[PDB]
Amino acid sequence: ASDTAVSNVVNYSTDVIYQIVTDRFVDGNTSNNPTGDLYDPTHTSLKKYFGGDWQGIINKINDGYLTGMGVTAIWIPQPVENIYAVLPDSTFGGSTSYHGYWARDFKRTNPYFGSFTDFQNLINTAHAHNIKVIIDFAPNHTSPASETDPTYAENGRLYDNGTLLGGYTNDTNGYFHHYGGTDFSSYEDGIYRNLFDLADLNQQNSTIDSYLKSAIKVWLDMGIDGIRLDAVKHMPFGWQKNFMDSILSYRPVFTFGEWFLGTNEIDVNNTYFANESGMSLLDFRFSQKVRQVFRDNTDTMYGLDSMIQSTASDYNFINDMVTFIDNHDMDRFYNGGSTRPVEQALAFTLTSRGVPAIYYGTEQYMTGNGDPYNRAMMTSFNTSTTAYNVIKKLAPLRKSNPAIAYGTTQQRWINNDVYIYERKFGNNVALVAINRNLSTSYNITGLYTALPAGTYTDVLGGLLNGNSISVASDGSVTPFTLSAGEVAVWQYVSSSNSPLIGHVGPTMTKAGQTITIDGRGFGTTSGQVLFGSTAGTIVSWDDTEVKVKVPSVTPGKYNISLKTSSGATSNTYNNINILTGNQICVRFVVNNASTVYGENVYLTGNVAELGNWDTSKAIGPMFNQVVYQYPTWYYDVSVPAGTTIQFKFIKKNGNTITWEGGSNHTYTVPSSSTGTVIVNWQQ
Ligand SMILES: OC[C@H]1O[C@H](O[C@H]2[C@H](O)[C@@H](O)[C@@H](O)O[C@@H]2CO)[C@H](O)[C@@H](O)[C@@H]1O
Ligand SMILES: [Ca+2]
Ligand SMILES: [Ca+2]
Ligand SMILES: [Cl-]
Repeated sequence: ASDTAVSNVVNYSTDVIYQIVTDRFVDGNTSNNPTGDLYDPTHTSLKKYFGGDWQGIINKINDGYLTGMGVTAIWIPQPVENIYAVLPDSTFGGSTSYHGYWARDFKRTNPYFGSFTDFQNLINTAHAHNIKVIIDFAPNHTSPASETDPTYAENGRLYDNGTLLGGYTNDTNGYFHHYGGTDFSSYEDGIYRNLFDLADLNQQNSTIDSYLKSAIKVWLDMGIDGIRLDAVKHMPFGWQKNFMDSILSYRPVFTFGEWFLGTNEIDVNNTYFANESGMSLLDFRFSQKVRQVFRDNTDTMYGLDSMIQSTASDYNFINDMVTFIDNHDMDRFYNGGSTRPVEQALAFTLTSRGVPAIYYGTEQYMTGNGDPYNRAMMTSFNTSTTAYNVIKKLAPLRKSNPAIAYGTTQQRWINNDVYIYERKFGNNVALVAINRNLSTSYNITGLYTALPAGTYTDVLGGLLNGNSISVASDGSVTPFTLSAGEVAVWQYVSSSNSPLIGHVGPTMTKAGQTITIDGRGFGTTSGQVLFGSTAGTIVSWDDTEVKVKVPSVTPGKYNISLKTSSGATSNTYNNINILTGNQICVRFVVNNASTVYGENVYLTGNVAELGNWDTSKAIGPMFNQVVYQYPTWYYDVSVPAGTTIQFKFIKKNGNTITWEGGSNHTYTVPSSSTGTVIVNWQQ
């Protein structure tokens, strides 16, 4: 199988995701609809179940609507059993779990979407049509609850395949956090306090950790191809790294977290998470900038290019960034007026780096500002819209042109309104020109490109007013007019390739596990794959994909390279993390650690998971407000099972590091369950 095959579930860079809100798409079976106040057959009361289901999605796969658009993956809401209560709502009458994010049992289906057999039908129908299936999964919480009013909603009650574990009130088992609600003011505040009124799960509780691991395996065994993890800024990094290892050790799939960022928001924790968790991220930096530039007129093409360069610098795995222009929590991209801006934002996303996701109905110019107005019933299946055909023409290029799936991005021409950028992967090239100005054209002189000499036609065939260009041997492009609102795409795909790695997945692995290396020019005869300088054991070898067993190198990060059977060496794909063993989430606690203003406590120790005594990569700054209070500090950390670790705490600020004195602390990590280790600061 090639890199582009539907069965390659650790690489989505050649795919285009269509994000479906199941309840609001197609009602394929009326008999599974809720009855009573849960259900609105008129599709007008925007927080009720409208009846959209998995059979409905199946229908739109079988009848060619999605495939005719070039969709190759779908992302659906959390498939698990949700609460049945209808919550009072002063605007909408009642509020329901139609959206899937209010779980009551992570091991069973939402019967309104379908049974496990319906889910199986969806997976199988999608695969028969070369469509991958991603599920939303929301382990941060169950459902809306009030501790003082257990009659509200279902009091966050959680079941384990029908067996009640407990609820938010009288939580004697400590399955939930009881620290009030978050105000988003700090990382710590957002993790240990409730998101809104949602009953916050205590993943550090061994029963809950084990439960969530078991639950995701139910869905992996149903044949899912990917996971969108909800609210990842609201759970501990350490717990999620531990959770990811459980998934990747069982059957690896592409996983991407939702870490919400606002316009212009900077968050170093978001960077760290993308680089270290073992999962990818929804690209809110990309999305928010695209909205500023094309929708809301608050930045220029210079800002767009600055985002492209900054994200590339910050994120180790830029080809894994899941890009989008809107979603079910944002104002619909189309907002009235010309449809050209949304068409341009689509074209930009579809030809840019990462993994494009398109919110259902974008191709039908659906409008709606704010939740739930942005979640109306799918309006139309008209296949003649300009936007539908923009997607139809551009989506397949991620499969046919490796520059688009894997390539670097270089600015070739820029002003306030014009961005001409180049995607390049070896001798494969795509050149894209966009003029956002709807009234003014620009004269394009001094343009250069890596496209070979010749004349290139617009891949869009003039759909967005594009036209042909001529390129000379020195790369100079003959002057041309970029008309108002124009988008044009020009490309070259080489007939042969030197070995080039475009993707490695998963990025967090360990000895004996298998990783997938995708690209071009590997040849058909087996060669060598190197982890640094150490060879792995080849599982399978093809020109676009090599699978390899991870060798027993010292745990840490490794740069992957490939050598063909004739001895040609590829580029390196950096920062693949090799863990020490299967992971466990351990809460580290240190007492009596006094600090000065601006100084914080960090954890360091003698395994890769603790940075191997590297103080510049010590774990922290640690927390000291919610679970324990200063001068006690704490942090939840993913560490290798059954391993005897040595560790110390350090204090650092902006100049100078203070270590604990005395001998190292030592602790043997549990074999399977979560653990807590508590020590006193040693002078
Ligand atoms: O000619 C090489 C030059 O091309 C581009 O510069 C553009 C510039 O972006 C436009 O704003 C305008 O000034 O025309 C220039 C070409 O004459 C690239 O942006 C630049 O890096 C490159 O050196
Ligand atoms: Ca239905
Ligand atoms: Ca939480
Ligand atoms: Cl940015």
